[PDB]
Amino acid sequence: GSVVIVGRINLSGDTAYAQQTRGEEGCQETSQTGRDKNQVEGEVQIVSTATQTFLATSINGVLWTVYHGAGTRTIASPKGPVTQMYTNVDKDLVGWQAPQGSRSLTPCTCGSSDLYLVTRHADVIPVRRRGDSRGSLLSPRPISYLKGSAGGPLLCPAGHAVGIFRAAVCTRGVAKAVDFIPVESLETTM
Ligand SMILES: CCc1nc2ccc(OC)cc2nc1O[C@@H]1C[C@@H](C(=O)N[C@]2(C(=O)NS(=O)(=O)C3CC3)C[C@H]2CC)N(C(=O)[C@@H](NC(=O)OC(C)(C)C)C(C)(C)C)C1
Ligand SMILES: [Zn+2]
Repeated sequence: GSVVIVGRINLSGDTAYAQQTRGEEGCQETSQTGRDKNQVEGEVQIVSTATQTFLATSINGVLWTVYHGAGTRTIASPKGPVTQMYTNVDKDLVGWQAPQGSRSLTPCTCGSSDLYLVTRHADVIPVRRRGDSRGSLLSPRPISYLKGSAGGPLLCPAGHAVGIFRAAVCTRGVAKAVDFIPVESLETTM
């Protein structure tokens, strides 16, 4: 089936919170047909397949997510399934054209290393950048807390996109750091 948008992380106000826009039955139906007529809003979408759920983030007019979540699948849209515009298994990255109604993040040009990871539960987690594709959690969390947030963004203090969350760096079940696709690699892929 297609990947289906089932909610979003609302970042528009003073408070970050998840919203569900489609339940599991409707999601299952929409995945089979590839036809999704629901209104899309925001920069960070919660998405699902038949078997998994994760995030997808709009940057530069593309809705980006991880290959390990989406594989080569289409995404459901008001006019039927939409094929990926980008697929890179080596970077664990896919992208589709961004849905009408979505808002896109701007790629960061700040050169700053104080970042913020947004999870599928609308937790905003500070992250110190530690390399091109790594950042440390200021406060370590069990894996559980981050599971299902691949595809979500790392943002700079100004709200620009710095990367897409890919993997957790763990020791005995605790995530001390994160691995992400840097926005420059998105821009190159482009
Ligand atoms: C580089 C990662 C990767 N690349 C892939 C490329 C292609 C591919 O093709 C099949 C598979 C890949 N798998 C991948 O990793 C897989 C997928 C990915 C994962 O689960 N991603 C998350 C997460 O939340 N995932 S998620 O729950 O949302 C899942 C629904 C998407 C964000 C994590 C939250 C806990 N993985 C790790 O994070 C592992 N850690 C990892 O390998 O650490 C390294 C890279 C530092 C060694 C865990 C599970 C031990 C924590 C293993
Ligand atoms: Zn920035």
